[PDB]
Amino acid sequence: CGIFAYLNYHVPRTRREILETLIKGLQRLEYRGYDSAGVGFDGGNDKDWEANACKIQLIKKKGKVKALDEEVHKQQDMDLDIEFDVHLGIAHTRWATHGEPSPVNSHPQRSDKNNEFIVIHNGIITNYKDLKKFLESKGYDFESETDTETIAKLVKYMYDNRESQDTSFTTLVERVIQQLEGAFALVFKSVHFPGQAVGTRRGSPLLIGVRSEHKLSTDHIPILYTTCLFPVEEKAVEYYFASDASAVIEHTNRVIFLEDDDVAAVVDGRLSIHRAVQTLQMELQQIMKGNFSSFMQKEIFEQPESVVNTMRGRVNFDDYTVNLGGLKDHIKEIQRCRRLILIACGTSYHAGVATRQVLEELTELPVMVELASDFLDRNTPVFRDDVCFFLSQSGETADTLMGLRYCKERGALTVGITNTVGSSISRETDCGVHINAGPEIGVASTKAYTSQFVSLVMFALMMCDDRISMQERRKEIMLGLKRLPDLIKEVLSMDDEIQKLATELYHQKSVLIMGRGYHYATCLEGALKIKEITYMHSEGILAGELKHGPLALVDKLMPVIMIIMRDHTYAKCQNALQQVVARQGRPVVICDKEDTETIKNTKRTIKVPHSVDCLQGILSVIPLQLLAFHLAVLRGYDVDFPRNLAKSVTVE
Amino acid sequence: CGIFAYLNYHVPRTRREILETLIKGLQRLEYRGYDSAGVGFDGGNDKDWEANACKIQLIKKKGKVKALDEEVHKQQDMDLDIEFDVHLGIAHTRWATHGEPSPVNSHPQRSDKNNEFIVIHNGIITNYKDLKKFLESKGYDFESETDTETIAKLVKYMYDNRESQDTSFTTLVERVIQQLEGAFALVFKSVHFPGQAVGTRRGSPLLIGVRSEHKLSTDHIPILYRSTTCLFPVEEKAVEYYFASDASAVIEHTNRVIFLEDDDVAAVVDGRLSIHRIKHPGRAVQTLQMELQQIMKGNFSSFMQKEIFEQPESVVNTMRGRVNFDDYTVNLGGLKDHIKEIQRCRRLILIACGTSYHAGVATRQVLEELTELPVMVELASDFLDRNTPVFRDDVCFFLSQSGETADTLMGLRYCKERGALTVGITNTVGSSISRETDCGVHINAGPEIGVASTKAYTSQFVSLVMFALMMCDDRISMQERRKEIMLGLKRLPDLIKEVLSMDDEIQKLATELYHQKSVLIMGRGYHYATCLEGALKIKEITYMHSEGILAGELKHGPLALVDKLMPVIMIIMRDHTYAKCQNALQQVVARQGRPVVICDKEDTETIKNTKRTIKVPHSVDCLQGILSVIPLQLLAFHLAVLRGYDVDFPRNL
Ligand SMILES: CC(=O)N[C@H]1[C@@H](OP(=O)(O)OP(=O)(O)OC[C@H]2O[C@@H](n3ccc(=O)[nH]c3=O)[C@H](O)[C@@H]2O)O[C@H](CO)[C@@H](O)[C@@H]1O
Ligand SMILES: CC(=O)N[C@H]1[C@@H](OP(=O)(O)OP(=O)(O)OC[C@H]2O[C@@H](n3ccc(=O)[nH]c3=O)[C@H](O)[C@@H]2O)O[C@H](CO)[C@@H](O)[C@@H]1O
Ligand SMILES: O=C[C@H](O)[C@@H](O)[C@H](O)[C@H](O)COP(=O)(O)O
Ligand SMILES: O=C[C@H](O)[C@@H](O)[C@H](O)[C@H](O)COP(=O)(O)O
Ligand SMILES: N[C@@H](CCC(=O)O)C(=O)O
Ligand SMILES: [Mg+2]
Ligand SMILES: [Mg+2]
Repeated sequence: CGIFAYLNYHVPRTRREILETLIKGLQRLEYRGYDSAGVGFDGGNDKDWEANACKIQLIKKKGKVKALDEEVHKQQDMDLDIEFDVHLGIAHTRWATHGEPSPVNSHPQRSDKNNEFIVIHNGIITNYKDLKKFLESKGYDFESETDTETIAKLVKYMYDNRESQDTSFTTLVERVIQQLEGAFALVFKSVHFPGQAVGTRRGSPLLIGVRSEHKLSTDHIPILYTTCLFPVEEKAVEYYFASDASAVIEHTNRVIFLEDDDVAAVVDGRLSIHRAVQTLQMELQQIMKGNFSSFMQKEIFEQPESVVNTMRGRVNFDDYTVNLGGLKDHIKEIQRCRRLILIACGTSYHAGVATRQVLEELTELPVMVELASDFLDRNTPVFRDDVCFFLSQSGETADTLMGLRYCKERGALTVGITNTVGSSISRETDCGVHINAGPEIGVASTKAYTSQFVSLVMFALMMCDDRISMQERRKEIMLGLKRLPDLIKEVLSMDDEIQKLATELYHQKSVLIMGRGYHYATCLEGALKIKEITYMHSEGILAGELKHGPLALVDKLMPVIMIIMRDHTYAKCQNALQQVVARQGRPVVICDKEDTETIKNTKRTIKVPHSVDCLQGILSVIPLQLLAFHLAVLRGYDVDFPRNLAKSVTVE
Repeated sequence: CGIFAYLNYHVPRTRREILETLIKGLQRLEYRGYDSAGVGFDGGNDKDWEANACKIQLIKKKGKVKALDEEVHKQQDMDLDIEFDVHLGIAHTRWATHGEPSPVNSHPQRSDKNNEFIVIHNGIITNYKDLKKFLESKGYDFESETDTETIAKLVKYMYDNRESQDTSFTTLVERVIQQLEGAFALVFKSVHFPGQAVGTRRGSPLLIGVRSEHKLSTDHIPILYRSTTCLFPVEEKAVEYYFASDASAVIEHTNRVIFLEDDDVAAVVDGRLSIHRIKHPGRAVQTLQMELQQIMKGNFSSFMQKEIFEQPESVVNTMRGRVNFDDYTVNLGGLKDHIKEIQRCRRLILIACGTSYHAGVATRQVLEELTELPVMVELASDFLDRNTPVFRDDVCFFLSQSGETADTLMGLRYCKERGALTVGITNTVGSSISRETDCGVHINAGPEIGVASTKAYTSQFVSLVMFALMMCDDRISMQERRKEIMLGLKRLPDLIKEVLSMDDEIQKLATELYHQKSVLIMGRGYHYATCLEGALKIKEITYMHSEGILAGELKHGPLALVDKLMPVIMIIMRDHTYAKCQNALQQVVARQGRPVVICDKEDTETIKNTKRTIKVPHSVDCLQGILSVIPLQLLAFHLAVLRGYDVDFPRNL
């Protein structure tokens, strides 16, 4: 679910320049949802733009944004030549987790057949049923099955029952949000208020970009209960409502990050907040594929760089020092606690499984790793002396965020491992670490996993920096981190060999990925990737659990991938490999280069370079990232837009 | 794999009766799986015994015990009518390890071409290579590739180099086991020690059954290190001994058994049983509650079917004497002397493998609710790999039907080394995990003969719930919750019968999935364990790719598998996760999924919007897992039957 609108005040833009800016913004947000899309702009074909703000046009269509960009064009009624000196256009791409992704269920919604109020909504209204009944009794007919329509039919109810003839648009929206429950990020547009936009939020992101060749009046809009942000001397200004910074960085790097219950409004081209204007620390290059055919491919092959950015200014190899600035004012108190709890979903949960063993080694504390959804279902006991970690690339996952607030209520020290500054999880955690992996566009997490991995390793290195007995072990790990980027490059150089393997598996229905110890997480994450983008039925199986049932599923026809690395479980893994073979299995073994024994007795082997036992998981998962990528291409699927879902689960 | 020996001392038995007893003992051990079998007994057709105590005869063969019995009666020269006042017969079923299924590689293994010594073995001699090379250098020729044969040749070497002409049979075996490495359960017989038996074990179970119409000298055999010291009939000599690697082969003759422990050397000399060690303590003669009827299929065509459909009975057996529905009290006898110390611990760790681990997942939430302590559930193999931190105030539970699973046992010893309180949840009296735990509960589900865990899972479930009810018996705020749970247990056996009465509905579902290669089983909360266990059963029994998926994880990736062709089974019960499960259902249907829903009998909302629905009755939320897993037990059973599979035949090792 993404939001984008374009308000050009006294900046002449033709109807083709605004429609091509609305679509260009949705593409920046398409990875957050691509089941449907829509736009809402001014209609009418009058040369004088002032005689057209009373007619609203909605173009919504099923499919990605490319299905909408083609529905906007080749229209016989919309003349794409009218010059608009003041105009407001709202757009929205939708992740349809329920119901059909039909044009009626897409946004912007409408309050009536004449489109007096259209709204784009991100989130859920937890009481849209009671609001739908109240509105149906007063004489409002509903058309869609979404919860967003109860916001459009309600802003018109506050307008049809206003006390004065000139009630500000803010007042109409302020009365609506007072009847809306749950979370929402809204951007309204009405014919009665031509050119005026209103942007309120509550538990959902929403920022306002600004671009103007003229000086701005202030650099800190004062909240209300010498006041508005507007260009000095002249009126030319361009605003960019958006639920993300990627859709705004392309045009400007001056945004206003609203807060919960802040009702922003642009009236006569002046932005006022009812109830900061900072620069963005992002470059446009960070959200571009570059020379890669897909964001996922880029983000996999850039892992040597993102790993380095994660350690930048934090790891000093000349003296073997680890300093995480985000934990400077808390590391001492974290060490007085008695238990570590890692809470996350999906791939972020796998990062905790991947580092659980080393955290237990270097901190000597119990480490519990919990899936957020199940953590909440069970009402897990949490205590004042627990340290609870929350791994979230987006920093907005609903279940992970609920676990955070759950633990905070019980007095635990909360730590965030996030990749999005200013995100809910990052803000509401007591402390934490920004993994500095850069924007992740592909739906499937690749560099986020390995960067979370490295981040939790550095934390462990801090927790034992005062133990004489562990000094040697710390050097081993840190030397491994120094060599890790180049070893990742060595793994990426086997891309062709991985692609060849994919041609031998793309036709199969299932594949079992097996590992243990440090590589339990590897086979779980690999099985998840193959599920998500190739749609093969891949399942991770703890190697030690084969003999207890799952081994019965193995025969000469069942594809099997095993991970056998040079650590303390090598012998146990060799035993599991012998089991798979005795059952007639013909497995592909991800093993170490020097592992001559395995390489000789196995036809298909992916030989990764050696590393420290607690870092090898980073090198063993990358082949599975690549394998899923190639399998998806062979089966004819888009690796950046897998089916049935999108990126970041910000609604439960 | 299977060991059985029968020693009649001054209990006259004919050679026919002896051989029938040996064969009958192996039939109780066939369910373990085997490829070869054989027997060893006194040869010679001279009227009156004793003169026949120098001609040990062997009859071994490759195949089933049936073929062995047929062979036993195909011996022309053999006279089956000779009466024996004293006689020892040993017998064995083999699971080939070091050698191919063959007659020569079958047990018993002999020490020479005249059968001066014979031995039956369960286990592996790791250092048999060095031993074989040594014996050959001393002039001992081998005839088989078995590691067992080294045991037979070595005991004769010790005999050929004995210091005195009257060194005991025990002393010889003591010297043999000092050279063996690995695991072994052994029974020895020799012409030089007629009528005597020596049994010893290390890392493999071995028990002795005893029967006599006369008073026995004791019920606690004292250990003798290197007469009130041994077991025997007091006023008369008549007695019968039964060595066995599993009580199923003894219970029909006697329920008085002695469980041997590692490095024990049990010897029967002049009809008297003593136990020696090299290192007061003693071994107890105890009474098993087991009955022959419990290891028979009865009218069921398979043990899997029996143990699924008898779960109303086994659940009652788990609760018998432990629950009182009048005053709402739970008393687990095995925890009387430890419950108060457990309540002073600060964390629960459940450690297990496979379905036993699922039992922990299935009861984690209620344990957290009623104990209010953190509850960690760990897979034993991974628990060991990570060197999981364990502390003195941890209470560690070990769930194991057999009580012998290697990784669960090693986890038990891991936690004992760190001073943790260890608690066993087991279904095998005398098992390693049952003995070595400080305390525990025998779930009393009866022997599990089927390949897959069916009643053991549900009996472990009920047992852990009963323990949770003990932990909170002093909390006023929880009295009502305890009553709700206990009235649910009261109703539980009848609710199971209700679920089993839907068997016809499960077969229709088995038909729908007959040709399918995958199936996703989705649930959350109390039914996360249900999905995992159902997915394992269908993997183990049906050999199709069934996978359990936590419903709350669908939107994080796995939902990409849903389409119009992927079979899906969703579990939607009426507990606090109901709305979230409905959410997951809408997510699946939106992506062209057409799932079969296991739901509550009176969930009219979902029954009407879903084509096929398995409608189980309602129970307390923390018990529904027992009712919702049974349809998945039956689904796995019927699918395998439709595909021609033998549900009592293990496909893996
Ligand atoms: C956002 C920011 O300006 N970071 C600066 C900080 O990085 P530095 O690495 O020192 O700290 P982080 O960027 O990781 O986190 C910034 C602050 O947000 C908090 N936090 C972070 C993540 C989370 O999930 N929860 C949470 O509470 C941290 O505790 C910390 O107080 O010093 C560096 C200089 O050495 C600068 O290069 C970085 O620009
Ligand atoms: C084995 C035995 O004779 N149990 C008797 C016991 O049952 P009862 O129910 O009282 O106790 P259990 O059978 O569960 O366990 C027996 C003993 O073994 C210990 N133990 C058991 C399982 C385990 O995994 N770890 C462990 O240490 C128990 O702590 C206990 O000391 O009294 C009942 C009479 O009321 C009898 O019907 C049972 O025959
Ligand atoms: O490849 C799968 C995705 O990366 C997915 O598993 C993701 O990790 C979660 O849906 C939310 O995780 P975040 O909170 O870290 O975004
Ligand atoms: O159907 C599952 C199998 O029965 C198996 O998974 C079982 O649960 C354990 O692997 C055996 O160990 P225990 O005997 O200790 O339960
Ligand atoms: N290791 C012995 C005995 C195996 C067993 O049946 O336990 C063999 O292979 O002959
Ligand atoms: Mg913070
Ligand atoms: Mg005990």
